[PDB]
Amino acid sequence: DMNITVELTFFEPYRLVEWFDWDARKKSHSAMRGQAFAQWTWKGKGRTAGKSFITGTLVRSAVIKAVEELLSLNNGKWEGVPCCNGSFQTDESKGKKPSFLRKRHTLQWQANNKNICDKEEACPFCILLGRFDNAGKVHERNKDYDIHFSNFDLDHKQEKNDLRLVDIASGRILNRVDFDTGKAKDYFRTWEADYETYGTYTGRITLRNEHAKKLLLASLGFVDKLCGALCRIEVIHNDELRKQAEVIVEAFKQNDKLEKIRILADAIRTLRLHGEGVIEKDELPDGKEERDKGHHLWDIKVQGTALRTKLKELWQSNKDIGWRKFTEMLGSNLYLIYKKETGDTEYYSKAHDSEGSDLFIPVTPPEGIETKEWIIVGRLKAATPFYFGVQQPSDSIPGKEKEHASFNILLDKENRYRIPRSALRGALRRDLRTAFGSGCNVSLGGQILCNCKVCIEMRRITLKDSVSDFSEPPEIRYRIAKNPGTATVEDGSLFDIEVGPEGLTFPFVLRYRGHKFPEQLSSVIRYWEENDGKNGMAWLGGLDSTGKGRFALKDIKIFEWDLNQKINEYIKERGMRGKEKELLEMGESSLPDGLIPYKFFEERECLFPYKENLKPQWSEVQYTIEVGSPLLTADTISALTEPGNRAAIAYKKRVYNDGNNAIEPEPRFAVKSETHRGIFRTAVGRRTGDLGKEDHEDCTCDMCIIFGNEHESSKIRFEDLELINGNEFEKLEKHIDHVAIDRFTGGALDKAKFDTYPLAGSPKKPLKLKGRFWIKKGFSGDHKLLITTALSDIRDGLYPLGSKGGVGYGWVAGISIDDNVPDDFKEMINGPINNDYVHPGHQSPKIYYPHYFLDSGSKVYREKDIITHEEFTEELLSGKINCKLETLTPLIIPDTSDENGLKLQGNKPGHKNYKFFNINGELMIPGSELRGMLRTHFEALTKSCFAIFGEDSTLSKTLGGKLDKALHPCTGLSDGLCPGCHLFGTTDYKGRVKFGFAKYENGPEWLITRGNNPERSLTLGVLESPRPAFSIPDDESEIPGRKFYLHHNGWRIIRQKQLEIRETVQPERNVTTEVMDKGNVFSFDVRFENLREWELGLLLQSLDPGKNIAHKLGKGKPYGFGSVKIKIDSLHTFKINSNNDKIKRVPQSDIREYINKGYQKLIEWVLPQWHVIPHIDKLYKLLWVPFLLEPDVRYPVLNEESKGYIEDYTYKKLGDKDNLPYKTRVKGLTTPWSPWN
RNA sequence: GGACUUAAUGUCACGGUACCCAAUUUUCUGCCCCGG
RNA sequence: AGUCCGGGGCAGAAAAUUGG
Ligand SMILES: [Zn+2]
Ligand SMILES: [Zn+2]
Ligand SMILES: [Zn+2]
Ligand SMILES: [Zn+2]
Repeated sequence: DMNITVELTFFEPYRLVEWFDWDARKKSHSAMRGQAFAQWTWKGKGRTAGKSFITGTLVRSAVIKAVEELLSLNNGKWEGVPCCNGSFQTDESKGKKPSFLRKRHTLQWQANNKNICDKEEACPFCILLGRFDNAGKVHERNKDYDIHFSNFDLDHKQEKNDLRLVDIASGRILNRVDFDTGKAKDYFRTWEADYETYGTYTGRITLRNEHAKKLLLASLGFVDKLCGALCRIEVIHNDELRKQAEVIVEAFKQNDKLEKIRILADAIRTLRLHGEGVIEKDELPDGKEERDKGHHLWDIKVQGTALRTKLKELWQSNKDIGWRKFTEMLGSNLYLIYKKETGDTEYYSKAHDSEGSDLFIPVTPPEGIETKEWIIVGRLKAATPFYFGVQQPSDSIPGKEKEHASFNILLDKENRYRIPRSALRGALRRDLRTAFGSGCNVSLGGQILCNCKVCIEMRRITLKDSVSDFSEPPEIRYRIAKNPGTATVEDGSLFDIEVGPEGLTFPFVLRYRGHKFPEQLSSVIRYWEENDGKNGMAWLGGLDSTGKGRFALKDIKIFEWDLNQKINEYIKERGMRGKEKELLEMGESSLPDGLIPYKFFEERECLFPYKENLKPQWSEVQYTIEVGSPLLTADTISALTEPGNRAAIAYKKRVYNDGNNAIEPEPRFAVKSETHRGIFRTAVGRRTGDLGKEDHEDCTCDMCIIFGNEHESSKIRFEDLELINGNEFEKLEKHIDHVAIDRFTGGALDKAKFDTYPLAGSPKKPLKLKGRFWIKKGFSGDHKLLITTALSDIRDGLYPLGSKGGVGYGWVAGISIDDNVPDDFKEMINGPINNDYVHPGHQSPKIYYPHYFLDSGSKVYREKDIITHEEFTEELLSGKINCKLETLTPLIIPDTSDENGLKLQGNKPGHKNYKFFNINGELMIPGSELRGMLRTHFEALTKSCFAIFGEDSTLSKTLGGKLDKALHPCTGLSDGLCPGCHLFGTTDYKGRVKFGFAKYENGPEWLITRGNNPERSLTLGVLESPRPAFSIPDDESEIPGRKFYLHHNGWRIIRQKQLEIRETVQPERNVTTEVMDKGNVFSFDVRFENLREWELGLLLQSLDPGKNIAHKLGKGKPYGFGSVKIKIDSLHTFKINSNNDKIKRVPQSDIREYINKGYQKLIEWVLPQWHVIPHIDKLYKLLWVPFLLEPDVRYPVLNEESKGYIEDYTYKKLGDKDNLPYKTRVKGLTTPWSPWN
């Protein structure tokens, strides 16, 4: 008669499955999969929006479980009303079994038989079961049930609008992972809903009988499991943005930037990290300061207006959907615009086909025992960034079946990071399995309960979903798949990961309902705890091998309730299900009645199972690296934002303050753990020689076990490499510019200036890089010594951290070990040569021209069979070459980052004030300078090709067509490759030789130039861009060759006529800087790996040409500035085999049996005689230094200079076709020291 | 409240981490000669 | 035939943004 209506208060994302029909359930095994979940209904025939509900039989079963447990904990004394065990058996005559069996450990008593119960004085348990009711199972046909559990429809939130399924349910994927491997054994769909809006259900229950109210109310207040989540029970633009993306893609298409229709989309999606003002306040980075072209991508005129203003207008017209939801949507639209033109297994196992035993299994607790419960709550901090997976992007489509980018992180409808309950439960399962030492892998579909070692405690433990107290867009980490064959990027190798920020805190609960608190839980809770040394090791989440998902549970507080005497207080309070947020900050003085904290908790070093199989599983050892060279991490995509106009910037992490909200304003510069892993993997592969094989799917070599494979999870996992020595520089970030000098004109290419922007760092003050790497307790002695050798290879600087190693960036120079108990791995870790070759150089030993051309004909040889960049080869040499860079003439190397370094701009506005290159206040030399000069020298010596050529040019058109089809630059790696690029390295192939940064640390610091008018500096004559029109004027003449300058003491003229060139003419249109003195001792290194024997000698004596020959460096090369010669200190060589652990150097007997092989090989294309070769003689003639006589070399003037031209030999008489025809002009620029007079 | 949507003497889906391999990267001197 | 002429033109193109 009297009716009860109750509400369902959900405090965790529940589940719901399409109901279909009972007869149609067996058709869809997902139906029996979701019989314990909620249900969904469809109104129309077009699968339109409907309504959701939970079956009344489900809440009936929940009530039955609640009464069974409550009566079992009460020992059958429910306020003096005994209850019988009850009947759970069917098939009395012909079956008629209920739609759901039990297959559960039913709890009963010893006897529990006060009297025989019939349908006259039935027990309250009988009434709740309704065994003696007046209704059957076939159909209702009336309200004849003693107790009725009707539908539980929605709350008031379900207005008559017929809410869409998308607004209430979201598609999701649930996984399962085996122990020994790490691959997803099986995945299946799920429809995890939300508890924010549609988190309440209302249902009506009827109880015709009277002697059942107290137990029913106690059960209703005791149930804590409903649809798969906690519950509290009480009694009561896609079209306009699509068109815009199409328009902008078409505009970029006619803008010839067909390939560039993706890099702007990447940066636009990156804009969600930044605020509205990143595109609204003023603009994206402006770009070139004075080129009158703007930024190479953002200041581009699209549909008339600039791209930095067209998108601003778009934002102004689309402010409705906010910043994040507009930026992400526009990025997805751009991805779709580009992509419009450019198997796994499931396992549900919910069926009765296995068997039909369904045997009753009584389980009676022992008499006199005390059963308690424990709630473990705290904060789950993440000391490392965390990534959580999700189904394919934009493929969720809830309610239907059969952005688009990256591996999206899991976010709720609130659009913030969240740890799914299932992931935390699985991590706990794995950790408890490790603590036990043995168990059974989870196999679904089992009709009988799995009596595993760890499965027993799973029935008695529960935990809830966790959501961030933080809502910001996540950064997008970049990963590449570099081929070990060529150490570069191949097709289909880049992808994106949307990791979160480190330091974020999460709520975390662990409620255990068992007889006694197990020691394994008490050990794993300290294993996760962040103690003084443990620091937490909860590897919860995804990409655990890479280094993401190492949570450290913190601030653990213990509470326990009573189920034997204080059950009714638990019934009243319901265990604070959903109130754990207040429980986090609820102090010791505000505890409710009972619920004393569990005071039997022990310390970390007190439990046996912790020290047996919990902590030994991981042995973290932290090592600090110092680097004496600038470091660059290639964050180019993020460089298309923030002021600076720089095409290459370092990668910066993002951390969250502990105890303080929001991100610190200063980002943490760091090296990605992904590169930390890649360098180690490449090193171990090259030492083992197993890189470059077919695959590692079924392989079991030295690589698959240590670093994982397609099947098994990696047994080594790393962490982010962060820089700790940050606040000790005040100039931590240093700008360095790079150019690609044309080999035909001696100047910059048409469009090749690739400016960079790396960190700072000096050999006397290095960047302290700190990190850690984890080892599991299964590596044998050989593998441990192998990993120590892996560290030792970094100790010798073989592998450069960061990018652009071939210049000298990020050269490690030693690793130190901390005192975090690393003792497991701590224990395991003559005269310089000088060539005597002398060149005569008797072209004019007793008027010249500064730059000469080197014609070498059309004879070109290229090596089709490229030498792979795989594991080190024993016979091919590899090592370092220490050298002394000796300065003869003043050396002029400007730090072009600061155009006002000399602070002379105030006296002369608009005058460039360059400063000498220096890193962290110490004298340095750009590695790229030596790289380029030595590459030019080697290529000209080998006369192979033109490394950099200025194609598509007009000279007095088609300058690239005049050059014959044999000297073209290094094309793809199929038709051939330049021998000069075979060693130095062309595109899509890493060069084996990595140049270094020189550290002088000796000699006079400055060229004082006593008596000079300029103060603590000097001036220099303004230089003009080359005009190759006069170089190759005649159409009949084909092309000149390489451009080489001459060596002379021409700096004396500049140092003498300084006032006549800096004050008389060009008051502002001039460049000035500081130069070096003579006799400056230097030291720089030239590393290499896997070099052929015959190329090593060429490299060595092209480094040191010999006596009376020096290399040209710095500006003012036509003016004679910067004549320097480098002499080898000692050529080293290391042995791959561990037998020869110590490194060796070649004998100092003039480096015997090395250069002669290359000298002999050159004739195909005892002391060496390089003047017996037509082109080497000319090459060495141009580099001859006739000052260690004094020839004078200078540019002539057209008609009359401002101060000079003492007199003939001007640009008219020489330029006239009669007095000096152009036919002999090329001859005069090719023959060294021609007699122009 | 009937009506979309359940049977009732019996659901461990707290019976399952979208978990796994793939180094944002190699290559490039901040260089300098005459032409409407 | 009739005097001035320049001292800044490059300031990144080119290679991958999907495969088991
Ligand atoms: Zn009874
Ligand atoms: Zn088990
Ligand atoms: Zn293998
Ligand atoms: Zn080449």
